[PDB]
Amino acid sequence: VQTPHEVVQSTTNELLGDLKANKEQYKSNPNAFYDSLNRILGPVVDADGISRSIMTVKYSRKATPEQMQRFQENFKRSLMQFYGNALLEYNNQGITVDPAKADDGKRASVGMKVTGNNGAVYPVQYTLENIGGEWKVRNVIVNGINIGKLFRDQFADAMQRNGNDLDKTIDGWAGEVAKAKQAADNS
Repeated sequence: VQTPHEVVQSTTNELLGDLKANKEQYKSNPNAFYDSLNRILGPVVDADGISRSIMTVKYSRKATPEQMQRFQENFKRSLMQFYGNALLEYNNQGITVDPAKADDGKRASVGMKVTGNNGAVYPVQYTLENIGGEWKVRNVIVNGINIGKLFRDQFADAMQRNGNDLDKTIDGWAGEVAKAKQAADNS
């Protein structure tokens, strides 16, 4: 029943309220942090669609349920590892969820602005899909950087170097996200 705006806003509130409260616990315990992130973001994120897009359908169709699942576990845990600290260190304010424009009932867009302590406003564009009546986040753009595209390219590069070996690409995906981070930070 939640509109794209409500999904993004409510999830934002829910996440930050939890991080503010249990910051110290999550710092000393990555697993507890991981569980909360999955618990809060999981129901509103299309992990499968995100994974298929990163892998491209050509190779996603050549991935067993095991391989697909090992990849999601790796990816997520790597994201927390290389971006989670930035979340825990949030003691800022002024999160603006822009008024969401109309949708086609299948695809939706929601804008967000984050005001840092410096005062610099960073733009964030959420793309949501309607899966089985529910809106879930399919992709995100940060500072004009398409994240879905970023990791898609990184996966492609990895596959090229690994001779299109899925297992090798998935097993070393954490280091690929690490490269992705610095690749994005330099931009």
